[PDB]
Amino acid sequence: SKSLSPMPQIAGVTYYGDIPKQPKRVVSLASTYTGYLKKLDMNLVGVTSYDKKNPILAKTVKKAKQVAATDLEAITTLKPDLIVVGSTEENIKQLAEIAPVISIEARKRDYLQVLSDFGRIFNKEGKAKKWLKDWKTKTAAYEKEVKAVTGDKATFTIMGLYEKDVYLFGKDWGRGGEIIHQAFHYDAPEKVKTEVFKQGYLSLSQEVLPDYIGDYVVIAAEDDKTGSALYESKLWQSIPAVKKHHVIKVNANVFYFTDPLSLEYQLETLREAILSSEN
Ligand SMILES: [Cl-]
Ligand code: NA
Ligand code: NA
Ligand SMILES: [Zn+2]
Ligand SMILES: [Zn+2]
Ligand SMILES: [Zn+2]
Ligand SMILES: [Zn+2]
Ligand SMILES: [Zn+2]
Repeated sequence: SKSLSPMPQIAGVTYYGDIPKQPKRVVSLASTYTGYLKKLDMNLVGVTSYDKKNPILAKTVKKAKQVAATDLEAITTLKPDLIVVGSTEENIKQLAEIAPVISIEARKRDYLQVLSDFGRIFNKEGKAKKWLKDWKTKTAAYEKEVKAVTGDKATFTIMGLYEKDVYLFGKDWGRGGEIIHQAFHYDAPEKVKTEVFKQGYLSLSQEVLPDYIGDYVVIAAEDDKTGSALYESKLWQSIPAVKKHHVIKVNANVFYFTDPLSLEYQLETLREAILSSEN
C-alpha cells in the first residue's frame, strides 16, 4: 500500500522487501546512518543506544525509543514502515518480517555519497544536494582558516582510546578522520599512510606511538578517565606534538560518527581546536 522507493542499485546497499519512498515511522538500528535519515527529515521512532549517547544527535530524537536489533517485540510495537541496518547484523531475516529493510555495507560509498544515495532512495535529492553544496563550500573555507595556522603541509594522525587499548585511524573510519583528511586535506605521517590508511584502522602498542605522530594528533575517547594514564606518562610527554600542545582531545560519543548532524559539530570543534592550539 505504500508509494515505493525507486530502489536504485548502489554499491553496498541491499533491499529486503519493498522500500517506501516516504516512510513515516523509521527504526534505525545503525548509528552510522541515523543522522543521515534525520538530515533528510525522516521521523525516527526507534534509534540505537549509541544514538542516545551522541549528545548532538540525541537532542533531535528525544521522541524515539532506544532499541537493539534483538528487540523484535519492541520494534514490532513501534509499527515501523522502514528498518535501517548495517550489513553485519545477524537477524536481518527476522527484522525484514516486521518491515522492509535497507542494509548497508560499510565503506562501499564515502561519507558524503551516503547522503546523496539516501536522496535517491527517498526522492529527497534537493535536501541532500543543498547540504552537500554548503558542506563543500564551508569545508574549503575552513581548510584555509586552519592551514593559515598550521601551514599547508602539517601532518595529522587520528587516534582513539578504548579501555586499555590504542588505535590509529585513516581517512574514513570516523574519529574525525573524514574532516581532517577528506575535508581539510591534511596529510598524515608516512607510517600512518603506509600502515593505517588502506585497512582504515590499526591496533598499536603504546610504546610505538611516537613513531606515528608528526605535527598534530586528534584523539577520541568516550570519557576523560580512559586516557589519563597515557597522558601522564613520560613516553607521551616526550612526543614533540605533545610538547607543542598540538594534541586535540575529542568526545568519541559524537566523533565516532560521520552523519551530517554529528559532522557539523565536529567541524566547528576541530576548527576551533586548531586555532586554540596556538593559545
Ligand atoms: Cl569533542
Ligand atoms: Na556502518
Ligand atoms: Na589561538
Ligand atoms: Zn509491495
Ligand atoms: Zn514470522
Ligand atoms: Zn584542499
Ligand atoms: Zn561506551
Ligand atoms: Zn603550535
